[PDB]
Amino acid sequence: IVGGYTCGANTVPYQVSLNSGYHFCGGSLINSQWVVSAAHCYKSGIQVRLGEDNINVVEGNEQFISASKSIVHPSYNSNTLNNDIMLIKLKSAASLNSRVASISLPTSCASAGTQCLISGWGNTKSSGTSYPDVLKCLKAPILSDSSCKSAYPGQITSNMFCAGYLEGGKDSCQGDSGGPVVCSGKLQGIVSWGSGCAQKNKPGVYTKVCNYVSWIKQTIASN
Ligand SMILES: NCc1csc(-c2cccs2)n1
Ligand SMILES: [Ca+2]
Repeated sequence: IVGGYTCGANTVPYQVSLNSGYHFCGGSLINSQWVVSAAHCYKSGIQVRLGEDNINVVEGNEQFISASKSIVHPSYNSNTLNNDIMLIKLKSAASLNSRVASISLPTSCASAGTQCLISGWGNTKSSGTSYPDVLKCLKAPILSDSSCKSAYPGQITSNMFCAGYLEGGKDSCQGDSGGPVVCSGKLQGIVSWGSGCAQKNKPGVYTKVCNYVSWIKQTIASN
């Protein structure tokens, strides 16, 4: 997250870190057994780390649970990033509590102008590189479809929205991918892509979660 703020330990209780020897992506806990992330974060050998604040120090609220199964969306295209969503099932159920909690799925799509919270352990610089230990947060609005398309001609599908600041300075970045965009207590986005971070006229692009609720529910119901 570039241009954000320190969230505070365990104030984003649905935020998980995906670890394969090291943090590599975010995700969002949606029930005691299942995490939402980005399909471009797929790999084998994932350990899900819940209850994290400083991802390099054991602080006492973590739960580490290995994935039993990953399911990439049926229509994911890794060239266009269309349908950039996957589900990850945990080998055992997380203990839910005030610091490890699931986030509700949307019941309708959010509109441009809605305020949201984006969070993650990604890079905090727009030139160069610095990775934080503790979780970073950014409040950002959803941008209109039309400004998102004009920002990225030929690349925004109906399964994507933009959020952030056309002026630049405040955005998600590398290592945030797969993490949450939560608006009014609902998971409306997943950190997906952009062109650099925090550049003028290049806001972040996010997977539009409301399009996937019936796939998420039916997948959980049978897996
Ligand atoms: N600035 C939005 C965004 C989200 S993930 C991402 C990057 C991935 C790799 C380099 S940068 N950028
Ligand atoms: Ca920790």
